[PDB]
Amino acid sequence: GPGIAVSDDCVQKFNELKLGKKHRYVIFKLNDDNTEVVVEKVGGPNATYEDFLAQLPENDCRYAIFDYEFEVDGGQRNKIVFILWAPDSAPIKSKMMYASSKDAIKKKLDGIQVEVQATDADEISEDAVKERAKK
Ligand code: NI
Ligand code: NI
Repeated sequence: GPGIAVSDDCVQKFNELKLGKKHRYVIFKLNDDNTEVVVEKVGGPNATYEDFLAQLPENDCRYAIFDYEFEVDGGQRNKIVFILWAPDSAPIKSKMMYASSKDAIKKKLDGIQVEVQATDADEISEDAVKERAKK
């Protein structure tokens, strides 16, 4: 089938994060008709990882970009982390729709450095993402 559309807002907000460090994170979702990827929520420049986690639905999928900052250790390194949040409680149709569209949204974001697929509270936890991003 045709590739899903990706709103220009997705790229616009991603570049604000990647370039301006204006937003700590961006959460994207498939619109109601599953015809376009759109921005749902953005975090402030200083939002925390726990702030981000509190935005994730327990029973639906999301895409997200998190500008992950590691602990200071000879300077402060960061990693642009792309996350597919696919909780097991999500309906199978949702899980399959977000799987099908993942490439499309990734292809539109210039500068992803790390990719995480998380399905439960442990795989989305900061410790798990940190280790995957350190890596
Ligand atoms: Ni196709
Ligand atoms: Ni903004």
